[PDB]
Amino acid sequence: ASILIGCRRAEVARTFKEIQSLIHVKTKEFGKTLNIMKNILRGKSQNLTYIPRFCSHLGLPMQVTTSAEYTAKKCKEIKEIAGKSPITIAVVSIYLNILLFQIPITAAKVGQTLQVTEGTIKSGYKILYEHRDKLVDP
DNA sequence: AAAAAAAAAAGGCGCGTATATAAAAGTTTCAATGTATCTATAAACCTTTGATGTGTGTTTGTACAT
Repeated sequence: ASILIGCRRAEVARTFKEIQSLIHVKTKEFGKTLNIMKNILRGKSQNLTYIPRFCSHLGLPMQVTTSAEYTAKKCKEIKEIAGKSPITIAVVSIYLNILLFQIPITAAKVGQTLQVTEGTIKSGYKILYEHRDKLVDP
Protein backbone atom coordinates (compact mmCIF):
# COMPACT_ATOMS: atom_id res chain seq x y z
CA ALA A 1 0.00 0.00 0.00
CA SER A 2 2.85 2.40 0.78
CA ILE A 3 3.69 1.78 -2.85
CA LEU A 4 0.11 2.45 -3.89
CA ILE A 5 0.39 5.40 -1.57
CA GLY A 6 3.82 6.22 -2.92
CA CYS A 7 2.43 5.73 -6.40
CA ARG A 8 -0.73 7.80 -6.11
CA ARG A 9 0.93 10.31 -3.81
CA ALA A 10 3.42 10.68 -6.68
CA GLU A 11 0.50 11.31 -9.06
CA VAL A 12 0.72 7.90 -10.74
CA ALA A 13 -2.34 5.80 -10.01
CA ARG A 14 -2.37 2.05 -10.51
CA THR A 15 -5.15 -0.43 -9.91
CA PHE A 16 -5.20 -2.80 -6.97
CA LYS A 17 -4.99 -5.80 -9.28
CA GLU A 18 -1.92 -4.26 -10.89
CA ILE A 19 -0.04 -4.23 -7.62
CA GLN A 20 -1.70 -7.54 -6.79
CA SER A 21 0.17 -8.86 -9.81
CA LEU A 22 3.40 -7.64 -8.25
CA ILE A 23 2.54 -8.88 -4.76
CA HIS A 24 -0.26 -11.29 -3.93
CA VAL A 25 -1.84 -9.64 -0.90
CA LYS A 26 -5.04 -11.71 -0.68
CA THR A 27 -6.75 -8.48 -1.80
CA LYS A 28 -8.00 -8.09 1.76
CA GLU A 29 -4.90 -7.55 3.84
CA PHE A 30 -4.43 -4.77 1.31
CA GLY A 31 -7.68 -3.00 2.04
CA LYS A 32 -7.55 -2.73 5.81
CA THR A 33 -3.89 -1.76 5.64
CA LEU A 34 -4.62 1.03 3.20
CA ASN A 35 -7.31 2.77 5.25
CA ILE A 36 -5.15 3.10 8.35
CA MET A 37 -2.15 4.13 6.28
CA LYS A 38 -3.94 7.01 4.57
CA ASN A 39 -5.22 8.14 7.95
CA ILE A 40 -1.71 7.80 9.35
CA LEU A 41 -0.64 10.76 7.22
CA ARG A 42 -3.93 12.63 7.68
CA GLY A 43 -3.04 12.65 11.36
CA LYS A 44 0.56 13.38 10.41
CA SER A 45 -0.92 16.30 8.45
CA GLN A 46 -8.18 10.00 -9.20
CA ASN A 47 -8.95 7.39 -11.86
CA LEU A 48 -7.90 9.70 -14.71
CA THR A 49 -4.44 8.10 -14.62
CA TYR A 50 -5.88 4.89 -16.09
CA ILE A 51 -7.05 6.09 -19.50
CA PRO A 52 -3.62 6.44 -21.16
CA ARG A 53 -1.81 3.50 -19.59
CA PHE A 54 -4.57 1.37 -21.05
CA CYS A 55 -4.39 2.73 -24.59
CA SER A 56 -0.68 1.99 -24.78
CA HIS A 57 -1.39 -1.49 -23.47
CA LEU A 58 -3.43 -1.88 -26.64
CA GLY A 59 -0.93 0.00 -28.79
CA LEU A 60 -3.25 2.70 -30.13
CA PRO A 61 -2.57 6.16 -31.57
CA MET A 62 -3.12 9.21 -29.42
CA GLN A 63 -6.50 10.35 -30.77
CA VAL A 64 -8.39 7.31 -29.50
CA THR A 65 -6.83 8.02 -26.12
CA THR A 66 -7.16 11.77 -26.67
CA SER A 67 -10.91 11.49 -27.01
CA ALA A 68 -11.56 9.29 -24.00
CA GLU A 69 -10.42 12.04 -21.63
CA TYR A 70 -13.29 14.14 -22.94
CA THR A 71 -15.72 11.21 -23.05
CA ALA A 72 -14.93 9.70 -19.66
CA LYS A 73 -14.93 13.13 -18.03
CA LYS A 74 -18.17 13.99 -19.83
CA CYS A 75 -19.67 10.59 -19.01
CA LYS A 76 -18.58 11.23 -15.43
CA GLU A 77 -19.50 14.91 -15.29
CA ILE A 78 -23.28 14.68 -15.74
CA LYS A 79 -24.57 11.38 -14.37
CA GLU A 80 -23.77 7.65 -14.39
CA ILE A 81 -22.06 6.91 -11.06
CA ALA A 82 -21.62 3.75 -13.04
CA GLY A 83 -19.24 1.14 -11.95
CA LYS A 84 -18.26 0.05 -8.44
CA SER A 85 -14.49 0.75 -8.77
CA PRO A 86 -14.58 2.97 -11.89
CA ILE A 87 -11.63 1.03 -13.35
CA THR A 88 -14.20 -0.69 -15.55
CA ILE A 89 -16.03 2.40 -16.73
CA ALA A 90 -12.70 3.82 -17.72
CA VAL A 91 -12.14 1.03 -20.24
CA VAL A 92 -15.62 1.34 -21.68
CA SER A 93 -14.62 4.82 -22.80
CA ILE A 94 -11.89 3.18 -24.87
CA TYR A 95 -14.48 0.67 -26.04
CA LEU A 96 -16.87 3.55 -26.60
CA ASN A 97 -14.19 5.42 -28.53
CA ILE A 98 -12.55 2.44 -30.22
CA LEU A 99 -15.90 1.72 -31.82
CA LEU A 100 -16.09 5.39 -32.72
CA PHE A 101 -13.00 4.41 -34.67
CA GLN A 102 -12.85 1.14 -36.64
CA ILE A 103 -9.76 -0.61 -35.27
CA PRO A 104 -9.96 -4.31 -34.34
CA ILE A 105 -9.72 -4.50 -30.56
CA THR A 106 -12.55 -7.04 -30.38
CA ALA A 107 -14.05 -7.38 -26.90
CA ALA A 108 -12.35 -10.70 -26.23
CA LYS A 109 -8.94 -9.18 -26.97
CA VAL A 110 -9.74 -6.28 -24.64
CA GLY A 111 -10.54 -8.45 -21.67
CA GLN A 112 -7.45 -10.52 -21.02
CA THR A 113 -5.15 -7.72 -22.17
CA LEU A 114 -6.63 -5.56 -19.43
CA GLN A 115 -7.91 -8.39 -17.21
CA VAL A 116 -11.47 -7.11 -17.01
CA THR A 117 -14.88 -8.73 -16.98
CA GLU A 118 -16.56 -8.73 -20.37
CA GLY A 119 -19.97 -8.39 -18.75
CA THR A 120 -19.25 -4.98 -17.26
CA ILE A 121 -18.33 -3.88 -20.79
CA LYS A 122 -21.53 -4.50 -22.73
CA SER A 123 -23.84 -3.48 -19.89
CA GLY A 124 -21.54 -0.54 -19.33
CA TYR A 125 -21.84 -0.05 -23.08
CA LYS A 126 -25.62 -0.15 -22.72
CA ILE A 127 -25.43 3.25 -21.01
CA LEU A 128 -23.30 4.23 -24.01
CA TYR A 129 -25.16 2.92 -27.08
CA GLU A 130 -27.91 5.18 -25.67
CA HIS A 131 -25.82 8.15 -24.45
CA ARG A 132 -24.07 8.48 -27.82
CA ASP A 133 -25.57 11.94 -28.16
CA LYS A 134 -23.28 14.51 -26.54
CA LEU A 135 -19.74 13.20 -27.17
CA VAL A 136 -19.61 14.85 -30.63
CA ASP A 137 -16.56 17.08 -30.68
CA PRO A 138 -16.06 17.19 -34.47
C1' DA B 1 -32.51 -43.06 -41.37
C1' DA B 2 -33.35 -43.43 -36.14
C1' DA B 3 -32.19 -43.78 -30.90
C1' DA B 4 -29.33 -41.86 -26.46
C1' DA B 5 -25.96 -39.11 -23.92
C1' DA B 6 -23.02 -34.89 -23.13
C1' DA B 7 -21.97 -30.56 -24.04
C1' DA B 8 -23.19 -25.55 -25.19
C1' DA B 9 -24.82 -22.32 -22.72
C1' DA B 10 -27.06 -18.55 -18.57
C1' DG B 11 -29.03 -17.11 -15.32
C1' DG B 12 -28.94 -17.09 -10.97
C1' DC B 13 -27.26 -19.10 -5.61
C1' DG B 14 -24.98 -17.26 -2.79
C1' DC B 15 -21.66 -15.58 -0.61
C1' DG B 16 -15.67 -13.66 -1.75
C1' DT B 17 -15.21 -7.96 -2.84
C1' DA B 18 -15.85 -4.16 1.75
C1' DT B 19 -18.08 -4.30 6.25
C1' DA B 20 -18.09 -3.24 11.92
C1' DT B 21 -20.86 -5.30 15.89
C1' DA B 22 -19.90 -8.06 19.50
C1' DA B 23 -19.40 -11.76 22.35
C1' DA B 24 -18.65 -17.19 21.78
C1' DA B 25 -13.73 -21.53 20.05
C1' DG B 26 -9.12 -22.65 17.87
C1' DT B 27 -5.08 -22.21 14.66
C1' DT B 28 -0.96 -21.05 13.34
C1' DT B 29 2.97 -18.49 13.67
C1' DC B 30 6.86 -16.79 16.14
C1' DA B 31 10.48 -17.07 19.15
C1' DA B 32 13.10 -18.83 23.18
C1' DT B 33 14.90 -23.48 24.47
C1' DG B 34 17.02 -27.96 23.80
C1' DT B 35 19.88 -31.40 21.20
C1' DA B 36 22.56 -34.47 17.92
C1' DT B 37 25.59 -33.09 13.93
C1' DC B 38 28.55 -30.98 10.96
C1' DT B 39 33.10 -28.74 11.09
C1' DA B 40 38.23 -26.84 12.34
C1' DT B 41 41.92 -27.09 15.42
C1' DA B 42 45.09 -27.37 18.16
C1' DA B 43 46.45 -30.76 21.07
C1' DA B 44 47.24 -35.97 21.44
C1' DC B 45 51.48 -39.81 18.64
C1' DC B 46 54.53 -41.41 15.47
C1' DT B 47 57.98 -40.95 12.46
C1' DT B 48 61.52 -38.21 10.41
C1' DT B 49 65.95 -35.73 10.21
C1' DG B 50 69.68 -32.49 11.54
C1' DA B 51 72.91 -31.77 15.60
C1' DT B 52 75.55 -34.50 19.24
C1' DG B 53 78.69 -36.77 23.45
C1' DT B 54 81.29 -40.11 23.10
C1' DG B 55 82.84 -46.01 22.71
C1' DT B 56 86.24 -47.22 20.41
C1' DG B 57 90.45 -46.23 18.73
C1' DT B 58 96.29 -44.65 16.83
C1' DT B 59 100.53 -42.91 20.11
C1' DT B 60 102.89 -43.18 24.39
C1' DG B 61 104.89 -45.42 27.75
C1' DT B 62 104.77 -50.11 30.35
C1' DA B 63 106.47 -55.20 33.80
C1' DC B 64 107.92 -59.07 31.90
C1' DA B 65 108.80 -63.26 30.62
C1' DT B 66 111.30 -63.85 26.71
